[PDB]
Amino acid sequence: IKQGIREVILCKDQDGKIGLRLKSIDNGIFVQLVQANSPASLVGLRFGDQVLQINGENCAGWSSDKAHKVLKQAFGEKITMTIRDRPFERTITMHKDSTGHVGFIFKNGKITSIVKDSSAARNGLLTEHNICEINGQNVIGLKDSQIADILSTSGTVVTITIMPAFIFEHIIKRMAPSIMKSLMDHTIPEV
Ligand SMILES: CNS(=O)(=O)Cc1cc(C)on1
Repeated sequence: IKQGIREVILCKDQDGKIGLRLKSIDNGIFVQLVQANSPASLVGLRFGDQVLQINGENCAGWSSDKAHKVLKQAFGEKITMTIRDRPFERTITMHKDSTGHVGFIFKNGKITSIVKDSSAARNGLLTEHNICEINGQNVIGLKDSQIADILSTSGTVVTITIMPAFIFEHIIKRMAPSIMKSLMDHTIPEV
């Protein structure tokens, strides 16, 4: 969660795509899906990110639909965006013990308990929070087993980005878990 507003410059691909779906939330506009191998994944857009401006025009109060139209009607050449970094999320750094545990239970990407005298507990991890990212990789809609795999194959230090479930549920409104398994970019960023 980078403290402030940054600017990104996008460029439609050969197919006129940027790779983005956006959701209206509390009169802001927020990133709902980022597509693998897309302009939006290259420039580093993330689920949860707020779009402040599109080409210098303010997004406040737009509907998802208007946001999507604005994007279609734009000269592919160069689309600027003003981004606030994942405003609804926090990042929690934890350390695995010698058993390789951090100390929580989660179900359907949702944390549901903290284990006494874990790092998770020492670190104030919260239940009723959806796991958005692990070690900077988006994990939304992967099966629980594959999240365990990512935690299990991780270094000792584990960084998790979480979002209040009521907010999370508002963003992904009416989506299958396997929709986002398919569509959401789950790669480590290129350098
Ligand atoms: C895969 N379909 S989508 O338009 O790209 C994102 C979305 C929004 C809602 C509601 O359900 N899915």
